[PDB]
Amino acid sequence: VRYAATEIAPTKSARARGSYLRVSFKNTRETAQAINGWKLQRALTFLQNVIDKKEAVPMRRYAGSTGRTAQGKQWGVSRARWPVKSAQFLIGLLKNAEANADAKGLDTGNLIIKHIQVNQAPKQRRRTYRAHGRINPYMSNPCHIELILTEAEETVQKSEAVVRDVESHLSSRQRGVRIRRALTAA
RNA sequence: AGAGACCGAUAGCGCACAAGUAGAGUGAUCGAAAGAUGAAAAGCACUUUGAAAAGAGGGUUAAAUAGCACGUGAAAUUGUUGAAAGGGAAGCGCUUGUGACCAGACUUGCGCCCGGCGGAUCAUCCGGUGUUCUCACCGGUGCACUCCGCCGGGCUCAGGCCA
RNA sequence: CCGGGACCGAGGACCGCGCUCUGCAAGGAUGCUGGCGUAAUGGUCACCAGCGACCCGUCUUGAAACACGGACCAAGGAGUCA
RNA sequence: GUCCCACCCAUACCCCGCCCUCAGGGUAGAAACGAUGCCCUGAGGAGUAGGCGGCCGUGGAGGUCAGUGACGAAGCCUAGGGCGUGAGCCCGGGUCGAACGGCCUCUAGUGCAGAUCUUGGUGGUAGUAGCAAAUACUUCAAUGAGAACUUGAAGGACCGAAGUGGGGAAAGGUUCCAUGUGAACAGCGGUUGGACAUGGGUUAGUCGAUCCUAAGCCAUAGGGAAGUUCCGUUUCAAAGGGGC
RNA sequence: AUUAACGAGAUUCCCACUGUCCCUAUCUACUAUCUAGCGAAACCACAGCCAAGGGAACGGGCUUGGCAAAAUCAGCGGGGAA
RNA sequence: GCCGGCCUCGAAGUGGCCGUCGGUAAUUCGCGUAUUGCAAUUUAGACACGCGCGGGAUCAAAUCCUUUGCAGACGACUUAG
Ligand SMILES: [K+]
Ligand SMILES: [K+]
Ligand SMILES: [K+]
Ligand SMILES: [K+]
Ligand SMILES: [K+]
Ligand SMILES: [K+]
Ligand SMILES: [K+]
Ligand SMILES: [K+]
Ligand SMILES: [K+]
Ligand SMILES: [K+]
Ligand SMILES: [K+]
Ligand SMILES: [K+]
Ligand SMILES: [K+]
Ligand SMILES: [K+]
Ligand SMILES: [K+]
Ligand SMILES: [K+]
Ligand SMILES: [K+]
Ligand SMILES: [K+]
Ligand SMILES: [K+]
Ligand SMILES: [K+]
Ligand SMILES: [K+]
Ligand SMILES: [K+]
Ligand SMILES: [K+]
Ligand SMILES: [K+]
Ligand SMILES: [K+]
Ligand SMILES: [Mg+2]
Ligand SMILES: [Mg+2]
Ligand SMILES: [Mg+2]
Ligand SMILES: [Mg+2]
Ligand SMILES: [Mg+2]
Ligand SMILES: [Mg+2]
Ligand SMILES: [Mg+2]
Ligand SMILES: [Mg+2]
Ligand SMILES: [Mg+2]
Ligand SMILES: [Mg+2]
Ligand SMILES: [Mg+2]
Ligand SMILES: [Mg+2]
Ligand SMILES: [Mg+2]
Ligand SMILES: [Mg+2]
Ligand SMILES: [Mg+2]
Ligand SMILES: [Mg+2]
Ligand SMILES: [Mg+2]
Ligand SMILES: [Mg+2]
Ligand SMILES: [Mg+2]
Ligand SMILES: [Mg+2]
Ligand SMILES: [Mg+2]
Ligand SMILES: [Mg+2]
Ligand SMILES: [Mg+2]
Ligand SMILES: [Mg+2]
Ligand SMILES: [Mg+2]
Ligand SMILES: [Mg+2]
Ligand SMILES: [Mg+2]
Ligand SMILES: [Mg+2]
Ligand SMILES: [Mg+2]
Ligand SMILES: [Mg+2]
Ligand SMILES: [Mg+2]
Ligand SMILES: [Mg+2]
Ligand SMILES: [Mg+2]
Ligand SMILES: [Mg+2]
Ligand SMILES: [Mg+2]
Ligand SMILES: [Mg+2]
Ligand SMILES: [Mg+2]
Ligand SMILES: [Mg+2]
Ligand SMILES: [Mg+2]
Ligand SMILES: [Mg+2]
Ligand SMILES: [Mg+2]
Ligand SMILES: [Mg+2]
Ligand SMILES: [Mg+2]
Ligand SMILES: [Mg+2]
Ligand SMILES: [Mg+2]
Ligand SMILES: [Mg+2]
Ligand SMILES: [Mg+2]
Ligand SMILES: [Mg+2]
Ligand SMILES: [Mg+2]
Ligand SMILES: [Mg+2]
Ligand SMILES: [Mg+2]
Ligand SMILES: [Mg+2]
Ligand SMILES: [Mg+2]
Repeated sequence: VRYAATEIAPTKSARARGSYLRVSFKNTRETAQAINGWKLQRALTFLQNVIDKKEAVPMRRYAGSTGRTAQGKQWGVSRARWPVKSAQFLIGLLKNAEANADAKGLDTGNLIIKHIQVNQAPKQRRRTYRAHGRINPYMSNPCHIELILTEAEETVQKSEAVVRDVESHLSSRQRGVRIRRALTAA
């Protein structure tokens, strides 16, 4: 179908997606944002350390009236949590993409999370019961997830010069000064 | 049974659909929401990862930016990427600056002279036909200092923006 | 009667009132010269800077009001017919 | 306190340009004119409630452009352009798939920010308030992708015969039993379920109903009431049953 | 007008008793609090630091001053004429 | 004026002496200047920052984690590894 990047050619990359997944959208957004631009192996290790509560996911946007911990000093922040259920879903998709890379014939030794994105899905409906005979809604917030992996090169050492454009519409008095200084210096 | 300067799915009857239906009330009674894949299902064979739901390849089609959560697909609200600002709100009016991006205008035209090239037939007169009854058209004559077109060289004039 | 500066050039054949009368400053700007011919002049947007700037609708002598309605968006919504 | 110079700036005053409104003139033996046009001259411009004029848009109808269109109509997006004082009009780029427009007349269910307005959809609050009555769970093994709330065994506990036990009446209607299972439901999980799918299950001369009458309700004889119907139950009635 | 017995009926004093008080201290269980899973509602013109002034005679916004530095957690009951 | 050697300077650390080297109309001359076309900033200073060479010098810590209870709602704090 149509991924959101559209500038990555589906020949030198691998991708995976999943839709209508019944997990918290707010928790998954904070988890996906922590692993973005990382290597495939570093990310897989990190997600398991979260499940075992040895490393923490920093909460930046959706962090209203939450708790504090010492495992957040790694990220320079003070509020962090351990979204176990979110990490499980992400690991499943990262494994599927890595499997897709092997079938194509890529080199899984150095792959990079190039694109990762979480969107809101249609909600599901339940009800509560309140005092004085009133009924209120009780809803869940699922999500869509997709990602793309590409190889890393980080190899550019080409810098341009004034060759692209030269002084082209100078005045007659400007041209006179340039020539005189050229003659004097040589 | 035939029609209309009527309405076009929040409209028109409450009902374009298994509608006086599903549902509520002890009962008399109350009473909805809900139309559109494609010309044709040709409704995705096979391989691979996964416990499975599914994903990635590969197929059908004019089109999958039409996959049954299906014509087109707006706003509120949200994700990623890119650009920028932030010492107890922000937004707005007048006027410069910086950065990014951009519409026009201009590229020549008429005339005169000199040379070359090509074609005619320029003025006049005779016949025919129109018409505003004196002005034209067609046929014939004309045949090189006339008429028309192109190219080469020189000259005058007019031409864009800011001073 | 002589100097020094600033802003402006509407009109588009002739005709008029006149004068210092081969002509003119008299019913509204012409003459000469240089640079450049493109993002240079010009335009749109974003942001910083100087000055300015109370929330709309409504009743009321008097509304920014410690007076009432208004969380946001789409579609419907009120002087007609005999 | 009194007197004197110079200087600063209002949308006021003076001069110039342009817009509109009002007033006054010119223009045919027509080489003549959107005569509803064009040329010349002067003055003026605040505004709620309210009055009048001119114009711009929307859905349909008659006429006309011998109008545009699958070589792409309509609709939608666009810190890309041009015109208009303004409501608005026109063009470029993208998406898309079957109809649509200009001009003069005709016609109306014809122009929205408000009405604690109607229907539908969506935010901040916010991963927040909370998920704390009824004393309580622990070890090993097995099943399974996955086990605190599934099964076995072993410990520890509660109900304590006016029971958290064994059976019924009203009410419900398959909730009963076996096998299996993706989603949804069991406000945590779930391999378990009163959930979901496929099959099976209720046997009477003796237990009930059926028979009798109670409080009561309604037919028949009759009397009211325009009538739907009201009274009346043994009465002011020629009202039955037994044998060969 | 009196009146034995009776009263979850109204009132005054006495004995015993005590954290009602001088004057407050300590302990236990469940919360709150942190984590995994699940997950609402009221309300909302726009917002949210002050002193004085004038003003519809008690300003978050106006005028003149004081000042003024990211993003945040547990409590609190002055104001928001909540 | 750049360097080097001696002294000196504490309010937010400065000045002086000496030496080598380089430049230098107080007087008077000889060659060069044009064409930037009759104006168009006189692109010229000082500090910061970046980049590229060539030489020297150097081989460190903090957080998570486990632990303590002189501390504590959670972070944080006093300790040990
Ligand atoms: K908290
Ligand atoms: K209806
Ligand atoms: K019913
Ligand atoms: K086609
Ligand atoms: K295709
Ligand atoms: K389509
Ligand atoms: K004028
Ligand atoms: K009112
Ligand atoms: K109000
Ligand atoms: K119309
Ligand atoms: K287009
Ligand atoms: K949650
Ligand atoms: K309990
Ligand atoms: K119990
Ligand atoms: K029987
Ligand atoms: K028998
Ligand atoms: K029976
Ligand atoms: K019977
Ligand atoms: K009886
Ligand atoms: K009767
Ligand atoms: K009593
Ligand atoms: K609390
Ligand atoms: K939690
Ligand atoms: K006051
Ligand atoms: K003001
Ligand atoms: Mg708080
Ligand atoms: Mg709390
Ligand atoms: Mg409740
Ligand atoms: Mg109730
Ligand atoms: Mg919600
Ligand atoms: Mg009909
Ligand atoms: Mg509908
Ligand atoms: Mg309808
Ligand atoms: Mg549809
Ligand atoms: Mg497929
Ligand atoms: Mg298409
Ligand atoms: Mg949808
Ligand atoms: Mg669609
Ligand atoms: Mg949007
Ligand atoms: Mg701003
Ligand atoms: Mg002839
Ligand atoms: Mg002029
Ligand atoms: Mg020139
Ligand atoms: Mg510019
Ligand atoms: Mg002001
Ligand atoms: Mg007040
Ligand atoms: Mg009122
Ligand atoms: Mg209100
Ligand atoms: Mg409609
Ligand atoms: Mg007026
Ligand atoms: Mg209509
Ligand atoms: Mg089109
Ligand atoms: Mg836009
Ligand atoms: Mg079609
Ligand atoms: Mg209407
Ligand atoms: Mg509206
Ligand atoms: Mg209004
Ligand atoms: Mg909580
Ligand atoms: Mg509970
Ligand atoms: Mg509670
Ligand atoms: Mg239990
Ligand atoms: Mg007991
Ligand atoms: Mg006991
Ligand atoms: Mg059972
Ligand atoms: Mg079972
Ligand atoms: Mg549950
Ligand atoms: Mg579950
Ligand atoms: Mg289950
Ligand atoms: Mg069932
Ligand atoms: Mg019996
Ligand atoms: Mg009767
Ligand atoms: Mg009778
Ligand atoms: Mg105050
Ligand atoms: Mg006062
Ligand atoms: Mg206020
Ligand atoms: Mg101020
Ligand atoms: Mg409180
Ligand atoms: Mg208060």
